[PDB]
Amino acid sequence: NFIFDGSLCDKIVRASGLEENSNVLEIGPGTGGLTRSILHKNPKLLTVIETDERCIPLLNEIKQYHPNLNIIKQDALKLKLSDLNTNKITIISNLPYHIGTELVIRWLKESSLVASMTLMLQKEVVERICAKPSTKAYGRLSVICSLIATVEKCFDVAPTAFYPPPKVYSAIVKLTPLENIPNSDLISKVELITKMAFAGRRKMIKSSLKNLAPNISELLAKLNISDNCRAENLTPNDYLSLASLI
Repeated sequence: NFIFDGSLCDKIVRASGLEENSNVLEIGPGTGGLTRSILHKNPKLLTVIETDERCIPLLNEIKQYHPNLNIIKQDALKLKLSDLNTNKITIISNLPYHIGTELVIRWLKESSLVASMTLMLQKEVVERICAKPSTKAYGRLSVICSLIATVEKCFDVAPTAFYPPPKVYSAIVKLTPLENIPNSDLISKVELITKMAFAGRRKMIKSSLKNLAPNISELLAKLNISDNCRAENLTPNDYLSLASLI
C-alpha cells in the first residue's frame, strides 16, 4: 500500500515537528510520497530502508536531486538502530502492516538513539499503543510503550490515502521517549512476561506466569498485589516490578 496523498504526507511531517537539518529514518518508503515530504524539511540525512526492487529506481532518481538521501536495502526486522551509526534519530514512517508492532517495540528498546517517532499504523494498533490500564484496548503493546515513551494519537488516515487502498483505517501516532526510562534488561523481561500474561484475558497472573516463576504467589505478595490479579489489572509499573523479581 503506497501512500499518495501529497497534502497528507506534508501533514504527517508537520505533526512530527521535524526541524531543518535533522537526522531522519524512514522504513518502506515505497514510491516516495512521505520521503519527498521529509526531504522538503531539508534534513541533514534521510536514511530509507527498502527491499522492494520495484521501488528502488524511483528512490535512486530521488537521490539524484537529494544527496542527503541514503538508501539501505535490508529487512526492517533485521536492522538495529545502532547499525545506522548516528544519534538523535527522528523516525518518520509508515510501517508495513505485517511487522508494525514488532518494529515499534524494537525501536523503543533502543530509545536512547531516538529523538522521536511519528508513525503511521493500522488504527487498531495505534489504540493499543495509546491505551490506559483498565481500558478495552489495554494490552502488552500499551505496557511496553507506556514504560518507555510519551504516546500521542495525532489523526486518522482513510484507505483512500493509499494505492491500492488497504481494507482498514490507518492512523498517525507520535512517541517521544521519556526523560527517565527503565534499563534495557528489565524491558527485555517485561517484553516476554507480558507475552505470557496477555496470552489470554481471563488468566490470573499466578497461572500464566507459573511455569516461568513457580513462586509467583510469593512475588505478588512481596509486591502487595492481589493473588487473584489478571493481566489487565496490572499497571505498566507492576510489570516492571515483576520483571525485577523474576
